[PDB]
Amino acid sequence: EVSQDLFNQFNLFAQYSAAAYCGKNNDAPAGTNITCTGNACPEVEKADATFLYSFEDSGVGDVTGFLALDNTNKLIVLSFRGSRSIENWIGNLNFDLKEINDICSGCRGHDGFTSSWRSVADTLRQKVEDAVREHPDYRVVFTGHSLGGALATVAGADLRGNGYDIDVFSYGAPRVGNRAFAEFLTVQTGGTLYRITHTNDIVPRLPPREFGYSHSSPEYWIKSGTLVPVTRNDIVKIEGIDATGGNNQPNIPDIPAHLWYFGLIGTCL
Amino acid sequence: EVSQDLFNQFNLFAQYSAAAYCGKNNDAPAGTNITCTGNACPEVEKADATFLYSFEDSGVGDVTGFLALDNTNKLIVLSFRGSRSIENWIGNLNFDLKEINDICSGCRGHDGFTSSWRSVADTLRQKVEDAVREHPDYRVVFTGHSLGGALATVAGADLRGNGYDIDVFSYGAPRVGNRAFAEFLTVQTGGTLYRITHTNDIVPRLPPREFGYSHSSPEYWIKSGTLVPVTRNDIVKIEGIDATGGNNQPNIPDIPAHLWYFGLIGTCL
Ligand SMILES: *[C@@H]1O[C@H](CO)[C@@H](O)[C@H](O)[C@H]1NC(C)=O
Ligand SMILES: *[C@@H]1O[C@H](CO)[C@@H](O)[C@H](O)[C@H]1NC(C)=O
Ligand SMILES: CCOC(=O)CC(C)=O
Repeated sequence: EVSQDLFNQFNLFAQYSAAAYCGKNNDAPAGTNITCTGNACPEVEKADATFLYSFEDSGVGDVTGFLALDNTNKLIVLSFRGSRSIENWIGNLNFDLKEINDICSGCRGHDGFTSSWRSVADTLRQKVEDAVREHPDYRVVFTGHSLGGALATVAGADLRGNGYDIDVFSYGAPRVGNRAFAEFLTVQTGGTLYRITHTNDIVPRLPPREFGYSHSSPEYWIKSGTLVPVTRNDIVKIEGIDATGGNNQPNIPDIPAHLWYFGLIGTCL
Repeated sequence: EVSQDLFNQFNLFAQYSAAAYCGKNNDAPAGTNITCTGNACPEVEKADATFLYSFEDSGVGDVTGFLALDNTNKLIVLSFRGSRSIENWIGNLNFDLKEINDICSGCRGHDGFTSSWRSVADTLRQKVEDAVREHPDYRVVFTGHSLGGALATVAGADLRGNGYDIDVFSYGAPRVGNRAFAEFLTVQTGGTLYRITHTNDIVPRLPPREFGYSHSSPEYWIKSGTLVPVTRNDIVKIEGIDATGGNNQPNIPDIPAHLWYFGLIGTCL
């Protein structure tokens, strides 16, 4: 169990993550009103949420998402969509760690992700800062599903400590680095990271710990089944880097579980 | 609003339909249990249900589905899969009728449906009859979603009146023919036919009345949101051939609402 307020927060951002796939904005003009096909993001629509900046396949990592202004909830939101073929993306997924100490002393992160964000980070970091200035009392949030989960975490750890707090809600995001980094994201100030996992989902389990990867604490694990609705009594906050008894169990994984984070995600109807 | 019992029957066959897709049926040993991936058919798995005859691309219209024995609910189920790609299927839908007086007089049903069914009625009726025999007490039920529900209203009135009753549960099925044929199913006996519709489902709106098509009565219409759970109150009964109030209203049909009958259907996570 977690608070209702936190539950609402998790649901709302699982929907922002989702919109990264099912909103019709691949080229949509900044200013339009955010919407999704297949009831993928209702709480998002209900709100006065508009696009500020949309974006596709950006630079070296082929990165997509959008930057929104939510006047109802007073949010500046940056969303990272995941792969358009998550089953693939999973099979192609190397476990290569590149070092990154510009971010943190000794921290070893995934080569792939880190490389992709770093190659876009400026053109965007400016864009957030822009709105933070435009709306100083608005909370800045980054969110993402699967891959997009991985990114927003990175972009998160990488942009805080600059003036405004940056919150991060990742859904079924994979490991991003070594026990150093795990710790950096576990304690780091200037924001809070909400790492949400569903059941056995197969991504929060890769790359493996065998390969030097570790998971930051804590973990909000959704116990409810795939396709089952989520209540605040179905989430267990799991404490301690790489704790078990959450998503991280020795049991057999699943790929659908990935696509069910408080609703349909990583795919559009 | 339906009774709790009917609801359970609706949910059960909605899942047997999904199972025509998300099961790992293909051709697998007769006598093997039934299971679906992505929690597409929990209630079916929950039942002591096994395959009796699987078929992949049988005859003229590459007909696909399976014949199941359910000792828990005492059923002989014949589930008809819909198209492998429902967008391309809707798109290329051919609208030509063809007589089928040997089902009923002055009866013209969609050409390709009737023709695909026809090819198999002999290999199929033979399996049903075979199972009806061992399990005389068991209730025979035909079910399906989309092109699958269609093929099941047509093997429906064709194989009816032959000793055993045949119930038909259809999930967002298209019109299967001309009005002489509409009126028939509406009041044939030795088997009720529950035609089910979800909000603005695009498929039960084809072919259109314009091309000489009629929908039978009554209509069980789920009016709850796409990806919302269904309660007993979200189902409304709709009488009158080609009546309106359920799915057959004048507003934009949605393809997504076609994929949500109680549980994700016509697509597998
Ligand atoms: C944008 O949303 C507002 C409600 O917040 C609505 O009044 C307005 O008509 C919408 N405009 C567009 C283009 O969607
Ligand atoms: C299949 O289900 C039946 C009854 O539900 C059970 O007796 C049998 O052991 C099961 N077999 C497998 C492989 O699940
Ligand atoms: C098991 C296959 O699932 C997927 O890859 C889902 C998707 C469209 O991304």
